[PDB]
Amino acid sequence: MWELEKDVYVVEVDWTPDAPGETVNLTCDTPEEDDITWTSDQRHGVIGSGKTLTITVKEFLDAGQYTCHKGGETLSHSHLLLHKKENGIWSTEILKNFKNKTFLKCEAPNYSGRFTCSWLVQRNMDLKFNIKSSSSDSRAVTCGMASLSAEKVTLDQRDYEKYSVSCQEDVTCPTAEETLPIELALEARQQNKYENYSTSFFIRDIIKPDPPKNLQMKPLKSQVEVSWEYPDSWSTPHSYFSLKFFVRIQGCGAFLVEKTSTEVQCKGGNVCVQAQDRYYNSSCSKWACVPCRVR
Amino acid sequence: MWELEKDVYVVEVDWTPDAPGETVNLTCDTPEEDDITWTSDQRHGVIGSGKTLTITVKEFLDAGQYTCHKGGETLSHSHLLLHKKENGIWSTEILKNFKNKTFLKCEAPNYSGRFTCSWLVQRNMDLKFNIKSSSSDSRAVTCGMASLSAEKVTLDQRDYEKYSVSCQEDVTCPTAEETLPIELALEARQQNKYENYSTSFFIRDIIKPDPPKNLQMKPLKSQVEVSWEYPDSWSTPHSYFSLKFFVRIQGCGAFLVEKTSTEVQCKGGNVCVQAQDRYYNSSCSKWACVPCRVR
Ligand SMILES: *[C@@H]1O[C@H](CO)[C@@H](O[C@@H]2O[C@H](CO)[C@@H](O[C@@H]3O[C@H](CO[C@H]4O[C@H](CO)[C@@H](O)[C@H](O[C@H]5O[C@H](CO)[C@@H](O)[C@H](O)[C@@H]5O)[C@@H]4O)[C@@H](O)[C@H](O[C@H]4O[C@H](CO)[C@@H](O)[C@H](O)[C@@H]4O)[C@@H]3O)[C@H](O)[C@H]2NC(C)=O)[C@H](O)[C@H]1NC(C)=O
Ligand SMILES: *[C@@H]1O[C@H](CO)[C@@H](O[C@@H]2O[C@H](CO)[C@@H](O[C@@H]3O[C@H](CO[C@H]4O[C@H](CO)[C@@H](O)[C@H](O[C@H]5O[C@H](CO)[C@@H](O)[C@H](O)[C@@H]5O)[C@@H]4O)[C@@H](O)[C@H](O[C@H]4O[C@H](CO)[C@@H](O)[C@H](O)[C@@H]4O)[C@@H]3O)[C@H](O)[C@H]2NC(C)=O)[C@H](O)[C@H]1NC(C)=O
Ligand SMILES: [Cl-]
Ligand SMILES: [Cl-]
Repeated sequence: MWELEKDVYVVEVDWTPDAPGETVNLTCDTPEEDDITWTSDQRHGVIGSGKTLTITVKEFLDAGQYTCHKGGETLSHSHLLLHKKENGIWSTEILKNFKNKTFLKCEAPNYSGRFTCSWLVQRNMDLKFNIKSSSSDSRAVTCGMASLSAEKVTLDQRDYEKYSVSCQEDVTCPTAEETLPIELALEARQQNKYENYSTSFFIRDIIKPDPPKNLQMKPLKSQVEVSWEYPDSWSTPHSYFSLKFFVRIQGCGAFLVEKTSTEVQCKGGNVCVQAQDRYYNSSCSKWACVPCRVR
Repeated sequence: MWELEKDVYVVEVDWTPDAPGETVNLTCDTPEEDDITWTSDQRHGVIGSGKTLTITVKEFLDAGQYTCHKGGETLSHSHLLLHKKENGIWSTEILKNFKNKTFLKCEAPNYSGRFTCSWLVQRNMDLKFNIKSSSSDSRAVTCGMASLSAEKVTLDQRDYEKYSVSCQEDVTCPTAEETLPIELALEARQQNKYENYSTSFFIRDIIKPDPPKNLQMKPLKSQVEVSWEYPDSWSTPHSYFSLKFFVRIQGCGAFLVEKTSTEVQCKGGNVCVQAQDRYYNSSCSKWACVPCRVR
């Protein structure tokens, strides 16, 4: 057993059918040594005595908050969390991996050093999350607090609630090549179940620019000119942070164009265009569409 | 002759004792072709006629503003500047080089990409300055407007007025090694004299941190502890952007200490400390001093 925060301990337990639980000792933060009794918020009545309580922890009813008591007064408390281990493998039950069997998916709309990471939960109940830089050589990152998103991700015939966190690399270098990845670790808590997850990535690999903006269209000799602009969130200056665009007619039959304008032949329909980093093949934006109509 | 801005041209002239001036043609921005006369703000009365004025420019009285005139109305103007060339060498007369025979000295208190460049003038009269990135591969820089500083630099038995400009690298990388220098060009104008100057530097080489702050002192078994803190302007985090300090008793007999505190034996006097980048030998701060007295 090890301490996670003050008066909160993680007990690693093996859930193979009949495996012996862990014997843990809880000592009461008190000077007294006589008439000390213990209680648990998972059980009813005195379940132990003495200043040091020894118990066998194997199932979740053994976890929770253990409280001290002497002469009718409560003296101290301690909280136990279980980190499950089955078939020799840490449990991955709080989060549901994405389609590619990964648990944390992160995204950046530019090279600012800002990015958002997301994960899916199997049950949105009594959750506590904490994400931070795994190592601090390392690219230090500052992360906000996780938030529940209105967007439910559908997998199988599943609708999962999604949590996302936005972070910022403390000191950034948008231009130079990244030679060390950003390393993060997520701690997940559900009631008294403890899990943790990790990921490592380069910003250049998780790039996903916003869609082109102000997609206008003008008529010419039919032939039609479609033009757009770089999204406002994209890194500046555009001369260095240059993008490419795919234009089609209705990760990432649409043809490539490098300028912010291109000729085409629509005459009735919606014309859509996406963007991508010009010199690196990261992810492409969502489609920006506008009706194809002129006078 | 070449155009600097609209209706302002630079004429390169040789000032070797008796060298032939340059023949320049000034054409009047008018449809008319008859009864066109010319005047100069350096001379009195009509000094030319015709829609195209041909003149020999060798001295500064030949420069200035030439004005068109027809039937009593002024039609157009053109302004001439001279870029002096003597003994086969461009003139360096508006600015006075620093002690090391350079003209532009720049300084940065951190790796933010912000820095200030300064130069000295021989005569603070009718001056116009403009500084910009020489090439725009290149580290683009945005510069404010030059300003006269109260600090007069004394050289020889000289007291020179100093001009300084503050600029910012548009996109910075404080951590990675600089492999290309920042290249700037200063244009200097004094009345109708034109000159320009250039410099190239790495930020790491022009680093000059601010002095240590809150230099406190406490007594111990005599022996005295002096402690300080990193300046607020220094790059963060200090764990990466680490400094060293020299401590002495009263570019950069004072001994080195790496922590922000050190023991010493003063008992009466001022104790001074300076700072320097820990892993690179740039310039050292100005001394931060405080009286050495305790109770
Ligand atoms: C993701 O999840 C994994 C799995 O849960 C995490 O791995 C665990 O991390 C913790 C914290 O880093 C590790 O804890 C440490 O364990 C060492 C070694 O302990 C041993 O030797 C001691 C010798 O005296 C002995 O007393 C210890 O006994 C206790 O534990 C055993 C079971 O391990 C139990 O049977 C006994 O009854 C005791 O209860 C033990 O045998 C320990 O030395 C560490 O503690 C010192 O240092 C820390 C940090 O300075 C300090 O806080 C302590 O107070 C103490 O001073 C610490 O407890 C644990 O071993 C990891 N588990 C595994 C399997 O490796 C992982 O960290 C998570 N990652 C992220 C990013 O969240
Ligand atoms: C620092 O200071 C130095 C010295 O002053 C600067 O160097 C000068 O920079 C300017 C601007 O870049 C240079 O000007 C250019 O000159 C070329 C070549 O001109 C020649 O060939 C022409 C062929 O038709 C000919 O007509 C020209 O004739 C004129 O000039 C000669 C004297 O040179 C004169 O005798 C004639 O009577 C004419 O008046 C000339 O022989 C020219 O082609 C350039 O112009 C075109 O392109 C520019 C930019 O697109 C455009 O603005 C023009 O309208 C034109 O379309 C331009 O005029 C000059 O040559 C440099 N001097 C030297 C010695 O190299 C330097 O730039 C400064 N640096 C900084 C950072 O400030
Ligand atoms: Cl990822
Ligand atoms: Cl310099």
